[PDB]
Amino acid sequence: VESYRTMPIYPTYNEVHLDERPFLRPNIISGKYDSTAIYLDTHFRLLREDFVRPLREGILELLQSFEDQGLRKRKFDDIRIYFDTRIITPMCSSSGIVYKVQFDTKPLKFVRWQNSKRLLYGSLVCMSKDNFETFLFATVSNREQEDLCRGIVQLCFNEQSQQLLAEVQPSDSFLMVETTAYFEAYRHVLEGLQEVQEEDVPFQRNIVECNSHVKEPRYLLMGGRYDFTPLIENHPRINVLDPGQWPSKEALKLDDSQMEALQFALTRELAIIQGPPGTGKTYVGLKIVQALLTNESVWQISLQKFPILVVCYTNHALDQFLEGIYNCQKTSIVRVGGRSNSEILKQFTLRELRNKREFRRNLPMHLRRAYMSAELRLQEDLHILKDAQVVGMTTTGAAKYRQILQKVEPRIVIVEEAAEVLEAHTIATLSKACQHLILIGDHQQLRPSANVYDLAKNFNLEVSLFERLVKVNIPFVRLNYQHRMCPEIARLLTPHIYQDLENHPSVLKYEKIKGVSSNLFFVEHNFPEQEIQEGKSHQNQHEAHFVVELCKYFLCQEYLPSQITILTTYTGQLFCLRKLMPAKTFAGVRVHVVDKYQGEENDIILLSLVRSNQEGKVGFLQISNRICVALSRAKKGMYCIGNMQMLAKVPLWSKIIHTLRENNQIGPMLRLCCQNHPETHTLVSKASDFQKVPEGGCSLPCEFRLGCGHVCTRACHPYDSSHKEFQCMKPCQKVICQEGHRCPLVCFQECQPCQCS
Ligand SMILES: [Zn+2]
Ligand SMILES: [Zn+2]
Ligand SMILES: [Zn+2]
Ligand SMILES: [Zn+2]
Ligand SMILES: [Zn+2]
Repeated sequence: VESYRTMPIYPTYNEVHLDERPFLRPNIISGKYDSTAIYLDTHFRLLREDFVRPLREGILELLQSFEDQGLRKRKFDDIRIYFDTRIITPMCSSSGIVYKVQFDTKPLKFVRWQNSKRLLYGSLVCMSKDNFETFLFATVSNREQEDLCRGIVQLCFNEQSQQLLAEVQPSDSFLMVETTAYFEAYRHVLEGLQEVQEEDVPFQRNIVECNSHVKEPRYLLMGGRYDFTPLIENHPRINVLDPGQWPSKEALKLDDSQMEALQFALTRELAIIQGPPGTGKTYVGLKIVQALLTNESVWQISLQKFPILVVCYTNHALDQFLEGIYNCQKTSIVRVGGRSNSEILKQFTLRELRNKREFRRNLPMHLRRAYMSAELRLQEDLHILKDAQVVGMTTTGAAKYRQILQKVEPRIVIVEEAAEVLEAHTIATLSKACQHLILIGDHQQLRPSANVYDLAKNFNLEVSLFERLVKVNIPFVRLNYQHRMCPEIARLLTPHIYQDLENHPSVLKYEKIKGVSSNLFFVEHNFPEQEIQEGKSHQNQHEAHFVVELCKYFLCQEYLPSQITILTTYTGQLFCLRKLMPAKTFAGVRVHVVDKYQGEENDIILLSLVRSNQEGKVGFLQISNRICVALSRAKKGMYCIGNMQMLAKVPLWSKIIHTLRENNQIGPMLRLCCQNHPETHTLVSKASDFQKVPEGGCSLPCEFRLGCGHVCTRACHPYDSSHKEFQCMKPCQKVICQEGHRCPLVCFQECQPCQCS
């Protein structure tokens, strides 16, 4: 039996040309694993197949389609083709031997390289000149925008293919195939996962054995008392194992559930923090890291410093988390990865720490002498991290630098948004020295996506580590109290999704949105959807027009564009909205899809469900998680549209619709209100129904007496009630000369000399 380590990461000749089914095991999410060995085997096999199966199926489709003449024009969903690609010259690089390779640019004139995801740094690319009898596995090494326009890329061949490089003539033409999937998120994790020894995976007795017993961290057995003064002030030392000695929640500026979560995460080596959207998890993260850093003496046992390691999945979450801790800690924060957009954290990037004359001065003499005489770029990182307290990387970064983290041996590991990281990713970051792992996230929301649906559904690949530990009944704490949504919105989540979720008293203060009788309304309609030729998405013209017109109407209510955002569930509808989106009138209005809008919040969200057809083809709106995400994004304004009749077949949607029908907030038409004339209510159901309120007021004329003596030619409008920025279009008529001639200009224009003067 071949160990998972000996299994080649790349696909083999056999895997593609003959139809072998590799042995795979679905995850046992309802029971324990027989061994950690088979545990790692299963995870590696699943992730490997996840990455390669699209590639092998695409190669099969291509070889079966070679006999067809329409190859250049055919779009392959999972692979990309570059024609007449020849290998031109070698070059010497700091990372080894690279080869310039040029492809044809005639079919790729439409490609705008500055935004394209094609052939990015680190992508798999496969060569062949004999209809894929032989493969040259390759990785994109260095790309330039001007160079991509001319069709050349730098490629770093692997160890096997470099042997086949010895005989390639430059005249040879190779067929370029790139996987759509982002290699490095798989490549680094796979390499680390093979490198992972069965013994060095920590918490074997909990992760694999599935025991509900989680002890305190090992470093509490030697004794340690905590001082909570910096958290209170922004005090006698306190034994954290005793609940009765803790400080007050008001001093720490936390509620009861947040205090319980803090104490649990601080006292339990593997504590899991659940939190509904809007409750507040980042604040608790800052509090726990502050408490841990204040009390270094408790956990640091040796003279050598072991920093806190903080790993996330997205850069922006990491940047906001490090900005948060910067409120309480103003030094010794180090961040790796150059894709940070946060200027405050720019000064702490690894490159900048490598800079500064003082660092070049205080470097060891032996290190400096070697410099004059990849080794000098190492041993630089180690000294910096030994002087820090917190480190931030993405999971891909943690896998990439796993050797350095093996060296440093961080004892504190914090993974934000644990529900959005693959379990295989979390295996790569855990090391042997991990004595404390904390997970914050929400399994009720979305979970990481698999490239293939079969592994996603029948193999449970999407089950995050967070979700698996929740399902195997490892104890966890549930954050309570919501701070974001108003009570009317909150009633949609309770009790149909969350059994117990109370409203923080701050939410009862939310004011009514102006110009509409209801702060939450669902528009029901039966207009069928329109399919798109390309892709599997769907779009609705009626919903798009209605939503964009309501968007325009709300701008007339003095609501700034930044407080308004349009959410849609499908990409085709998003492309439809931007068509109805001239930047002149709604600049600053963000249009995103629900999946890409996880974690963002806004004042008003207009949601378009799109799906409406007689056959009952719901799509993926039938899943509970995505619904829990889509319907809880705004603070004060919910305005939705979608077919209630079909959606009633999903039990969750039918409960939601029943709750809506209870409060009369659902109907075929939306009731509107004129601010200047509260007595009139206008019913809107279609795009043409917005002609009655062109400025957002009422169809009656403005009738306001301007300071120039004329009357406002606009109709009723609530914006600029003083008419200070209004310009009179009526004639001026003002006498401007002694002869009695009247000014021919417009009234708002300044009078010019008589054209007599
Ligand atoms: Zn009016
Ligand atoms: Zn007016
Ligand atoms: Zn005039
Ligand atoms: Zn006038
Ligand atoms: Zn005159």
